[PDB]
Amino acid sequence: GSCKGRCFELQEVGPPDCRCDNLCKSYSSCCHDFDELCLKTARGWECTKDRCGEVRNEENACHCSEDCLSRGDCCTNYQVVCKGESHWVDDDCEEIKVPECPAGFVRPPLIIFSVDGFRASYMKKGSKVMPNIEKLRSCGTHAPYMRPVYPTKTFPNLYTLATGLYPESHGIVGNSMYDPVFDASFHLRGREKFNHRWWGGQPLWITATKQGVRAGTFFWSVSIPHERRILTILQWLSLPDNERPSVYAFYSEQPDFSGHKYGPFGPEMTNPLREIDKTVGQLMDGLKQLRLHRCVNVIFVGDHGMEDVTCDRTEFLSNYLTNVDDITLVPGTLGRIRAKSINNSKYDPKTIIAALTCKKPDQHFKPYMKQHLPKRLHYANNRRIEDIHLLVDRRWHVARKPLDVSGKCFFQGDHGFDNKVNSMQTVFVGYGPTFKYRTKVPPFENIELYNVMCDLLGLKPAPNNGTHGSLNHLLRTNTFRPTMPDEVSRPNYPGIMYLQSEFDLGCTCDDRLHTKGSTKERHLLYGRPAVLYRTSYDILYHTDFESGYSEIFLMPLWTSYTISKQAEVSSIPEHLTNCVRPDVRVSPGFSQNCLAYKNDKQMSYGFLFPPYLSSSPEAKYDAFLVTNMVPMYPAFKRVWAYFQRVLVKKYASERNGVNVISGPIFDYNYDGLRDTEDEIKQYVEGSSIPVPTHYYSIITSCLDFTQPADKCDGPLSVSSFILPHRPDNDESCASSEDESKWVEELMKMHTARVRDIEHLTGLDFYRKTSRSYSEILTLKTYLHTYE
Ligand SMILES: CCc1nc2c(C)cc(N3CCN(CC(=O)N4CC(O)C4)CC3)cn2c1N(C)c1nc(-c2ccc(F)cc2)c(C#N)s1
Ligand SMILES: *[C@@H]1O[C@H](CO)[C@@H](O)[C@H](O)[C@H]1NC(C)=O
Ligand SMILES: [Ca+2]
Ligand code: NA
Ligand SMILES: [Zn+2]
Ligand SMILES: [Zn+2]
Repeated sequence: GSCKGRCFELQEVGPPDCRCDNLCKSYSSCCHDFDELCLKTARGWECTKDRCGEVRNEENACHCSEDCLSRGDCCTNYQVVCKGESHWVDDDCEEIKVPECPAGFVRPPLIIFSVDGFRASYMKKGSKVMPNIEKLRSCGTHAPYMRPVYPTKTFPNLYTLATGLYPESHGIVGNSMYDPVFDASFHLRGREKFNHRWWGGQPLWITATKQGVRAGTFFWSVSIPHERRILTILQWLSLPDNERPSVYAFYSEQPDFSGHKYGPFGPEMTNPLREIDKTVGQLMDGLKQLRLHRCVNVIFVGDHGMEDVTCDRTEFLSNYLTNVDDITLVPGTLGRIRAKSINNSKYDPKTIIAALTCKKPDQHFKPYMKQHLPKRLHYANNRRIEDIHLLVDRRWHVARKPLDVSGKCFFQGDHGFDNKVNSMQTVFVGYGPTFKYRTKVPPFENIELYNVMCDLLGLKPAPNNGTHGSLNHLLRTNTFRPTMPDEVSRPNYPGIMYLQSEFDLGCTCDDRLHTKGSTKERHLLYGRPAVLYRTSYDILYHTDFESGYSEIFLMPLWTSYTISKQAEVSSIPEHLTNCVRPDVRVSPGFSQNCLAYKNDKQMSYGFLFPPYLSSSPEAKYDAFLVTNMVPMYPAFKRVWAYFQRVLVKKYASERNGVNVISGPIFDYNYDGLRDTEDEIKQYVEGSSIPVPTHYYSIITSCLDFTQPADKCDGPLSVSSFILPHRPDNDESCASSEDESKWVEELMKMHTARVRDIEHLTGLDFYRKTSRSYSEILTLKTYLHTYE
């Protein structure tokens, strides 16, 4: 009927009965008077000196009367101009040791101020452009930058913040999407983006509601101005205890729009950032009028950054593919290719990949079968993600035909590139009681934030991709303390059993031995990795390395070893080139056969521990054990040999020694999780030897580089890779030249976290350290970007 006193109501209303909520416009189910009651614009948003001590006029946008505080619907600057109060920004920065909330408040509220396309380097502008945001950043907990998820677009990142999930998990994989099961398209413009079926996981507002914690609107109907959104949140905070929600969200479309139109480094970006700051100023002043400015948790977060991208810097598939009218492309800062129609038979992914692979010297994109995309992107396991994907170089675009892209140039900026690119990095600020005071924190991924916001609201988080405890160093008080998971599979330590005579593996070499002593104290600085799944594996000790050999996979799950700064690098002797010796501690049955590698013309082998960095000539013979070999393509051996021969020593030289934990990964269903035996598709020809899809390497050192890797009492420094086990090096366009030119570039592109490896290996590292477990969780979430 009417929105008499029901403006922006938080309850549900079953059809009919016209609703007056924040989504009534988008479905067009608002009452006739909604606009002339709830969207009042009369006499602006700011109180004036001549409006102070006025009688209540209901038509006014915000009130400047005496009862406005009791009513809880004043203008944000009411007390400042009338009661002679100061702006929140003008006040001296004061530590919030305890939440200062009125009686009735059971928990301190949470305000999420999300800013679309907010570049991390905009904070450099400082108090001159953004005085209010500078105060929040300087006073509360802030990071130099926050890492978004790929693709670095609005919808995937905002819903990643909401759910703590990778876009492939929560299902919003882009602003543009096609689902083959629905046979419908999701777009930035359309009614289909309001359909619930597209949205997966459990966002913060659902988690809160189902645990008895009431939540305000997270979406605002497009035609509700920024000033009204702030006033509506401040009105909700004035509601009684039983009706008042504890979690709110504000979303601004700036400075994205101005970022696209003018560019990141544009002088026209100042005003849009002044505008954002004023909106924040209205909130903080508004909270101060309600006496909630030292009660409420404020998160100032962005979804992504912005890069200099021009229309003249565009690649066209018409200069690669002969028939362009056969494929549908999702163009711009990324590429997703599928068939235009399902009726087409000639459509071959293999031919399209080949045609797009290193054709031009200065090619500004690289084609990938989604399973071959870097694992750190976690962008494959979803039916809305197309098999063919193009990773576009920063500052560049990819279109189907030249006529697709348009005038002189409409856009000078864009986003959606690799999430490790500096220009795509966004902001996080945490102001309030539960957050720390004048505290800088290392950069972290936005996937982690859902866990933190749940902790602020005292909620049990839904199973997500955040490492719970990794952001405990953000908070003054922690409601969750993390615990190491219990080991499921206890290790075996098998002695000498089977004699060289019994081993008929079809092998040859042409040529105590295996004991513990310094093997643990030197080559396990951070303890034995725990196996978190039922499987039979053995602990094998050597003088140079220690490994956890699997009897099911017939190879090590992990191989740990340590190289000092003054460590020697020797060559593989010519008379030990094809040397592969049987391990007396393991049975012939639970061992690889060298015959299988001769039958398989495509598959060679390599060693997890390098013979190159053997302590003595006698110790090098331990490197040629059958329990230290893994199936490897000749193409990959070029990458792995260089790493082991050159780079493993190079790191030890610069990082004053390094501990290396190397091993295989099986992920044929590309879900980023450890494969079971049945899920392995490819084995070595005529054998039960499973072919790893990737090979990982956890390279740990001392943060204080003055101290060596062993005898490091201070914090730890870590870098990790997950190199794809490819039968070719087509990913590397310069693979023709010496390994030094290309191999290192490939590794930095396939950089990874420890958590990424732990998910893919089902292992748990850094179990015996001098560090707190929450500090280790941060070390495990750390990603070396090389930017
Ligand atoms: C481009 C901005 C935007 N536009 C929309 C639109 C049109 C709809 C929309 N949704 C998403 C939620 N969905 C209904 C819903 O409650 N659920 C479907 C799930 O099962 C739970 C459909 C409506 C989110 N939108 C968003 N997003 C992603 C927003 N970000 C947030 C957000 C996310 C995290 C934050 F920390 C703060 C704000 C919003 C919310 N709610 S508004
Ligand atoms: C992300 O979280 C979801 C839900 O817990 C899970 O299904 C998925 O496997 C997780 N991803 C990884 C890489 O662990
Ligand atoms: Ca898997
Ligand atoms: Na090549
Ligand atoms: Zn955005
Ligand atoms: Zn944008």
